[PDB]
Amino acid sequence: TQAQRNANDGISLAQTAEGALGEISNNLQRIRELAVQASNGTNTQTDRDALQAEVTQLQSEIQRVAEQTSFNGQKLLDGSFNGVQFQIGANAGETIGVSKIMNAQTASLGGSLTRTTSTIDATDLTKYDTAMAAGDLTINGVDVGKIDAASTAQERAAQLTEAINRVSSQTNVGASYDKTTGQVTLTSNAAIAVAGAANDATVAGWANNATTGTATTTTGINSLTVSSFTNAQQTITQIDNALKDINTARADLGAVQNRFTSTVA
Repeated sequence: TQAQRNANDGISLAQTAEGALGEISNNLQRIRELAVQASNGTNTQTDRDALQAEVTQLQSEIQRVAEQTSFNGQKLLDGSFNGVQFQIGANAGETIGVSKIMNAQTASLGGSLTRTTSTIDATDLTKYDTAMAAGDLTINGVDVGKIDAASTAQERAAQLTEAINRVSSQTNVGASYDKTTGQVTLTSNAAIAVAGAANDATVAGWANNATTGTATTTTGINSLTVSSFTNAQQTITQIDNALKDINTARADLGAVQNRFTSTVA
């Protein structure tokens, strides 16, 4: 009958959303495994960079499923799906519906996070070639050790990222160097305490300051990285929140599917 055909479509739409959410969830699990790997402190910066490469392709796959998943031309997983009703009964207004579906876009997954971040431009490292010795920069009281004496600002930015990230898992401060913006960002769950013998942001990126960083709030997994131990630990936490959301979106889609199947029958 027509009611039956209406409700079957409600079924296929639910099944379509639920499948695509399962896809997203499996890619989230893959990112999470990569973040666990990135939280192996023996990793080099270059190791974490290659992990991040994989992380961004997985993020790219989640984002396209989130933005493309559709049923008969309605996007299901981009936040635009506010629910739909289907005429089932003998009179008008006798409907069953599918409820609204979560925004599964990477800018949304996992909800919100506030952390401390401090960002510098590599441009500002105008003494990239004043060598740093052991004790010149400390992060939360932890010596990041000696650094040669660099040849481009960029190189000092990369050396700093590396130095800092070697002690990341002890200081709870991790660095992330974006070669697109030319920026190195420190992130932490608290103020970053910068000290040492150099006291020159022009050599060491950051000058002495017990309260380095600004509290910053993000939503989703798309600004998160596995560039350091600290970054990766944020990534795991954020992804556990996303997985919890998807788990309940899919239970809910399971339920409505059941309800429609029982209605048709």
